[PDB]
Amino acid sequence: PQDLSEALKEATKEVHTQAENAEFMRNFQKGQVTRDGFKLVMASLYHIYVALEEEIERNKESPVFAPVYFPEELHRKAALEQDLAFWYGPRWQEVIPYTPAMQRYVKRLHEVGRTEPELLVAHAYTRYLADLSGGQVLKKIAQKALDLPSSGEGLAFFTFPNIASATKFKQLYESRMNSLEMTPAVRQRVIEEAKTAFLLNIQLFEELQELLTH
Ligand code: HEM
Repeated sequence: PQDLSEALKEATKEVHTQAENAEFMRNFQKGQVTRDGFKLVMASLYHIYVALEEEIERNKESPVFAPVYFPEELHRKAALEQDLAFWYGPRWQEVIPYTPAMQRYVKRLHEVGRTEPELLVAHAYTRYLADLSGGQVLKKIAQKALDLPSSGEGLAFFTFPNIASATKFKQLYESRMNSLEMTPAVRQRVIEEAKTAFLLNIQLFEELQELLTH
């Protein structure tokens, strides 16, 4: 539709299905997930969020992003640090992996926040609404499949403490996105960058699948 939030959903319908068919993702979707597979996903999320959040901070005051700037409600770096310390130990920062697919995703994030900030919204939208929408089912799948100790840590990433209602926050977020002022050219590029975002994820899964089954 005419609303960007609406245009984005319809346009990425295909890549979303593709992301779904991602072996690593479909397996996870079916419960087929191992500690090592999970650990790789968390390290992956950590590098992605460090880059994303780093770029969001860089453009927080820009009209092309300010409306969707939700630091308290959305930041994930801290939660992931808390999770990685659990999954990788006190020296997690020295052992977590940083694979080519992770780097490639990080690279496009920085390229966007630095040279194409008007498109950062596409990446924030893809990531945040992805993690906010399916986060619970995946977390749920995780604790049941991972059978982790009652340590009380490792899954903080999946809980957005500063968000009482995901559905309501989503409405607010979509409204903020639609409040953004952009020309048809930029809107087309943002739509296209959303797809690029899914593709980067899809290639990430593919890689983590090649790594896990080796
Ligand atoms: C097998 C895996 C997946 C399943 C079954 C799944 C399922 C869904 C479902 C049913 C929705 C709710 C639709 C809505 O109310 O808007 C949703 C929304 C969404 N998903 Fe996924 N998803 C999966 C993987 C992913 C991945 C890998 C990403 C991207 C990294 C992603 C990004 C999104 C986004 C951005 C939305 C927001 C849609 C909107 O604009 O309203 N999903 N997903």
